Amino acid sequence: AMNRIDKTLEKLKANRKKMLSPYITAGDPYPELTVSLMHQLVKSGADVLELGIPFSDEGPVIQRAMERALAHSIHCDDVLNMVRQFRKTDTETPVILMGYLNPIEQYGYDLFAQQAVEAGVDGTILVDLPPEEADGVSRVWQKHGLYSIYLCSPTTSAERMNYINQHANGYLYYVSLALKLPELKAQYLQRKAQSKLPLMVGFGIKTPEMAAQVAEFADGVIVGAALINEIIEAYEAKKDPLQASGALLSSMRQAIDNIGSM
Repeated sequence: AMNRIDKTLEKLKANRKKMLSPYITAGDPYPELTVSLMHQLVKSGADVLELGIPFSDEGPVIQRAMERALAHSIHCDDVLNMVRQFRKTDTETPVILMGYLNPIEQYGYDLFAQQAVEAGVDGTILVDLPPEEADGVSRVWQKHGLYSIYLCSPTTSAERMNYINQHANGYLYYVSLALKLPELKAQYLQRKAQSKLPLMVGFGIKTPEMAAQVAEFADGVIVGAALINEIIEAYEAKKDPLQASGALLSSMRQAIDNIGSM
């Protein structure tokens, strides 16, 4: 009874590699491109995919991405269908759905949980679900074997970390909301020492160089918006966003893997 996330994290650990996880919004810039983007990212070195559920509610880059997607009336079922299409040729790469609690609740907690797993979703990141309100979701998610990726920060309380260290599976999403790299490193390592699960840095990764500098000490890096910009700028410039996003992620994949060399 193993989740794709745990299997992937094990192979990474055995290969002495760090996780590289890209985020894109489902349906951005148009629906017919999402699955193609998912494959391209995996091809360019993505270990885990984060797929955003569009919702109107957070940085301006992600906000505009969700607005673009919502113009195509992209909803939960559409996101799940894209995962199914993806799973027709990719059954290995873990897929994480990222989004807000409201669309899932309107869909129905239990109905969404089983549909997500059936579609091939391995876990969720609920950005507006604090641990104090996650009891109900945690129980339903556990029934269908859906992982809950919890967030934590430099200020995450001791009681929260206790709750997180028990109910969280897979990995933790590290956030920290004029921050420089040395200060980040110190704060990250402090939090990592208090976490059972591996701690993935999920902000501020814009370039291959930065990705490599963070991966020096971090368990993994999450690309939060850099790929969104790369895709939409290539699209606006009448260029190919598949090549653009791939080239950016490949550059990060290579920079991360080149750690330890001379």
